[PDB]
Amino acid sequence: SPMMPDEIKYEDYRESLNLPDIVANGALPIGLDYEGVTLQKIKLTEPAMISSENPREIAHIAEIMMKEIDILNEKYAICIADSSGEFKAYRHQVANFAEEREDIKAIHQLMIEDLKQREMDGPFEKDSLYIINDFKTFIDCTYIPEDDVKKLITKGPELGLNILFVGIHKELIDAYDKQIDVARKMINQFSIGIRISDQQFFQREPVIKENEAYMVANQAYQKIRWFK
Repeated sequence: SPMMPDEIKYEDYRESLNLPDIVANGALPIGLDYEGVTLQKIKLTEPAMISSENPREIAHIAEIMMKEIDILNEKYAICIADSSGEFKAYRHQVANFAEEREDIKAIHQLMIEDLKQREMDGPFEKDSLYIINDFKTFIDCTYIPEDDVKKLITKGPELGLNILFVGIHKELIDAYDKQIDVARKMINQFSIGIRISDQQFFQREPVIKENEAYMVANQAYQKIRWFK
């Protein structure tokens, strides 16, 4: 009957669980579940939404996501639309980093041109990985049509184009912006850093503590803790 260790540091599990090899095989190792104390992963082969109730937790999410930056760049052309700043520490280590309004607007056109070329000419040698930090502001800069969001989510993965959406839960999942509603209904992979009782879209439920989240997929959830 395994139980969660007092501390679960990324720097230790990286070695004992060979986490760089997890990234090399197409997933981000993010933490352990409370039920089985087994490795939890965000698949880089389908979209995901990663939220937290607290803005300081977004900085930690970014730190864990980007741990194996050399393997990520080996496998992916990475483009980050970061309207908030939590990914700035990696701005020189991705193919494209956009933080100004006009540069974020250009990411919309880039994503569509990327998807189009992959459909016409076939997937590129490296997959494309778009990380959108603050989808609400991304929408404010791009006015990306809901049908463009739909086609990127539905067609992208089979063509080698993937998107990860990161943000505050009330600005990312429980917002009612049209494109957010479309994304949350089509995506089947979530890490939610807030009580299910404290959110709208999805025994007294305990408080969500530091680094804790619910992994949500297939109409089911599991409480986890992200690596430290």
